[PDB]
Parts: sequence; structure tokens; C-alpha cells
Amino acid sequence: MKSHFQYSTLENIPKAFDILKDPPKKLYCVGDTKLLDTPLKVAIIGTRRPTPYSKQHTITLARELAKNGAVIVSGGALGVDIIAQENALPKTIMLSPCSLDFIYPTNNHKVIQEIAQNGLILSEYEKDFMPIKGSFLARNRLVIALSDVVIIPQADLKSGSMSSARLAQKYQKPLFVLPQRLNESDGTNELLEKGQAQGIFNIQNFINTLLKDYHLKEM
Amino acid sequence: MKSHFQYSTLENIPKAFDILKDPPKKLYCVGDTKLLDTPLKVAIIGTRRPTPYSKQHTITLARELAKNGAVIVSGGALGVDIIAQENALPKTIMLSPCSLDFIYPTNNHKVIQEIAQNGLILSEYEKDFMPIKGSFLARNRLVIALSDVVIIPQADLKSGSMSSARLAQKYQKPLFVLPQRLNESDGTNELLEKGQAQGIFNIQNFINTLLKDYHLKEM
Repeated sequence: MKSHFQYSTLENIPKAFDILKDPPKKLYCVGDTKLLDTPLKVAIIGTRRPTPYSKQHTITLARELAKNGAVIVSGGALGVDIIAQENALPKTIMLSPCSLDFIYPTNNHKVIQEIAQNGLILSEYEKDFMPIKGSFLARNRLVIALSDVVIIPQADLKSGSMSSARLAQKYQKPLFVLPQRLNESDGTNELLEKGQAQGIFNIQNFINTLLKDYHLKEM
Repeated sequence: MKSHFQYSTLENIPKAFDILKDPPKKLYCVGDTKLLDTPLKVAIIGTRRPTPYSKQHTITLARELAKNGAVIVSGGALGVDIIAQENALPKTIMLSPCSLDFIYPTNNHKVIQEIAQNGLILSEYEKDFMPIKGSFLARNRLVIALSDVVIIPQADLKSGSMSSARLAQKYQKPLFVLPQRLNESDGTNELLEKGQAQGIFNIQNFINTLLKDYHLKEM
């Protein structure tokens, strides 16, 4: 699916990317590059098939953070990603796994269009580049490096979410996850089990504690 | 409801009760007092109103622990208690909130009778005593003191399970809970978030680690 987006090259690579083993040498952009200057960026990533439970709290977290000064960063994927980003509009930044002349995934086209208009989409791929395993992985590192904090509402083991969670640890980004029952989100529960992530046991307090840590007003 | 239990004096008060600020001065018993001389006693306590999820794993915990050399200790209450005890039979000990000439609660009479017959019931009251305010708290102190480890599968804030949880901490009895969703078991979740309990993220590993720790053959 062609995007028909009008895009250009990003003038300056965010310094947040310098922590990366292999920073992007060149980035392409469509939308509001001012979003890159915001004080609080929160990554929200997760499974392509969240439960109603996960979906419900993903919406609240995204909506409330975006409404109170944060910018939500994600990969625009089916499920948790696109849910967070739609509910954060227009304070949201997407890292694309393909070049900006294409929409992926197809079914998210409507929301992705709205991000291109009112939010920001970045890509490391100039044109004609359909997504492949390595480009999903590569853009995940950008999602993590760009963000101050990383939330994973729900995720299985051996998922992109878990490789991103490893990156979050490697790059010292605080990891947060939703409390989940046995067997429903083994990835996030493993992170809890090993003390590699903090549980979000109260949505409003978590949000307010984040706002304060970054000198924004609470709710 | 009368029990028709031919209860005895429990002649030797278990040393485990000696840690209490107010040890029971006299105890009464019916059933197998040898259960008191076992290497591993696990308290399983919780809400009177468990979800199907909590119920399902309580059954598994109780059954597997009882089958592999542990004894399950509880209060015989509606919900988690009676579920755990029924599935632990005959390796189970009930601490009764009433004298042993009565059944309490009435609706648990069948399992409670099975416990009198094949497990063990203890009480701090001799006769003619139905429970009153505080007698539940009182027998809970006994459940905790007797047990090596305490499992709370599900519980609300301000419940009896939480006051028992405070006792477990006071006496350094390790405390474990089931992973629970936001807004379902605020009691156990608060324990988890405050680092006061450990989560059971893998039922089989939890059990095998517990066993090993008490020099029992792993499953």
C-alpha cells in the first residue's frame, strides 16, 4: 500500500540516538519534528493481539500521558502499538519498519495517516523498502533509544517486545508492565519475575510519579 | 450444626506456636496429630470469593504440594481455604474458629468432616463456642504460626488475609501470591508491589524450589 506521504530528510539526528551501538546515519520524516524536543517520551509497545484487559489500560495510559505533556513513541504495529498511538494523537511518534512511501501494516492505514498529518513518523529507509525481519528489529532500537521510559502492557516470550525489553535494559530505560495473570502474558511476567520491570499497580499514581520525575504537573 | 466429632485434648502444644505473643494455652484436636510432625507446612489462605482463575490454580498448588510431601494448613473457610484443604486431603490441617463440637461454616460440612476423618482439625476452644468477632483473627494467628510458608492466591485490601499477611511478615514466614490483574486482588497486588510477597510466575518451579528448599524430592 502506497502512503502518498510527502516526506523529506530529517535535518538533525536526535542526540538520544547516540547511545546506540549503530546510530542511524540518516533519517526520513513526515509530520511534526517538534515532537522530538519534548521533555517526556514514553515508548508503549506490545503484542499484536492484546486482551480486552490489556487494551483497556493501554488506552488510559496513552490518553492520559499524552494529555499531560508526554509523547507516546511506538512502531505503529497491529495491537498495542497502534492502540497507544491512536489514543495519544497528536502527541505521538512512529518509527516505521518500511520507507515512508509505504503504509505498514495495511490495516492501520487510517491511523498511520493521522500520525503523518498531526504526529510524526520517522524511517531509516528512503524509498521502495518493504519491511523485513531486520527492519522491524532495527526500528525497535530507535523506539527504545528515543524514549525515556518504556511500557509493555502485554507480551509473549520470544516476541519483538522481549528483544526490545532487552534493549531497554541495555540502554538503561526504565521498564514498566501491567500486572497479568498466569499464561496470559509470559513475556511481561518473566520481566516481573526477574525484577527487570516494575509493575504498574496503580495507573494514576504511576502516571503522576512520571510527570513529577520530569517536572510536569500531575492530574 | 453439631459436628459429632469425638475430639481430644492435644496434649503437646506444637513448639511452632511459641513464637506468638499469646500462645494458645490449651488446644483440642480430632484426626491425625502426626500431621503436626511433618517437615513442610504451607498455609493457603484467601478470599471467601475466589475467581475461576484463582480457584483453578489453588487446586493445582494444593494438590501438587500435598501429593509431594507437604501439608496444607488453613482455616476451613468458604472460598480459597476449603478449596485448598479439599484438594490437599488427606495431607491437611484445619484451624477451626469454633469449638470442635460444631461445624463452621455450615456449608463446608462435608469437606470439614473429611478433614476430621483423614486430616486434622485443631481448636483453641473446648466446647459450646460458635465463632464471634475476633475468633477468626485468633485462629488465623495459629494458621500462620504453624506454617513454614504462606500462600495467598487472591485477596482484597482490609481482609483477614491481609492481617494474616502482616503476621507472616512479623514472623518472617515467606509469603507468596498468584499474579493478578489490576483491580481484582488488591490485597495480594499491594503485597507484590511493596515487595512484601513473591509472585508465583511458574507453579511447577515454585513447588520444586519449595520442595528442594525443605529437602524433599522435587516433582
